[PDB]
Amino acid sequence: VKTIKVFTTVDNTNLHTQLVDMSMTYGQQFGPTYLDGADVTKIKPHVNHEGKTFFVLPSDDTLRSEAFEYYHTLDESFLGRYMSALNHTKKWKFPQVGGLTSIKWADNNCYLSSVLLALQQLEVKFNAPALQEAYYRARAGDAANFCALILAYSNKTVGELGDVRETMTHLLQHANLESAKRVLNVVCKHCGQKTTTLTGVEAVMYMGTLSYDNLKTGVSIPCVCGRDATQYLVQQESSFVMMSAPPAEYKLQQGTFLCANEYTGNYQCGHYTHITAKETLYRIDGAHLTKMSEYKGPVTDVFYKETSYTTT
Ligand SMILES: [Zn+2]
Repeated sequence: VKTIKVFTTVDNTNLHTQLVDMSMTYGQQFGPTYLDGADVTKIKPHVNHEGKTFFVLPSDDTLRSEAFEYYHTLDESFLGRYMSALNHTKKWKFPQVGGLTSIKWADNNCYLSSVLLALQQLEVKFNAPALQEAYYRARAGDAANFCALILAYSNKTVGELGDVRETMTHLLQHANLESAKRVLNVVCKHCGQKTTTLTGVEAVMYMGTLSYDNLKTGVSIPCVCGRDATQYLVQQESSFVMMSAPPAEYKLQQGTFLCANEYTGNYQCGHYTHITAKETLYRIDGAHLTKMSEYKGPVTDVFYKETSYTTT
């Protein structure tokens, strides 16, 4: 009975020493097993695997609690879906475009590089160590893990088309937004004044208009009385906000926003590209950069810098 010593893990931090029988496959001893993203379930150990670290599924109490602590998901197929995505994203290219980590086009991933590009420009911290650690590696240029996690957390697979806003919604559920607050003043002609306070993801996102200012000037609201009142922004406490709408012609001017996403083509199969604002306007389209004086185009999401906003 020849054996070699390896480590199993669900989080790449807690390592569990194992003696593996070289007579049997990894799958017979650990269940489904992965090495650096590749499925090694069907193969028997090699000599050179001595001391390597293998991902396995959470199959006992210790692994399940380490997996929850690391991923904060309570979906049991998560790690397998993560690994299956990572088998692809590890073969993607993450070039520096405009000082940011982008993604070379592959597997219909253009919506994902827009997500990735936007997140590097926001001041955001993630509640799940898996996301926080991969986020750090992504901004340094090794974003394969971060992309695969974004897919797994969004219940999307490699090669599916996607929506930036829907993707950001899932990610920000694992962001630390407990201090994020949005105060909306609502008053009907009939029932008087009321203060709605949004927190968390709903404090930083809005669907319906691309303009942060249109939230200050007023949005129409249903009321339990029966009439239509008006609410608007009296207080915002967050490091950013994200304004979204169906694709509409929008002017983007330097100094007035943080970054944005353009969407061209059909709803069934379109093309996202990232617009950011530095010394001039940048368009980041996968690995391709274009600088521009002005911009007017089909925009679906605009991000704005924020800190503390009050009308007291
Ligand atoms: Zn009313």
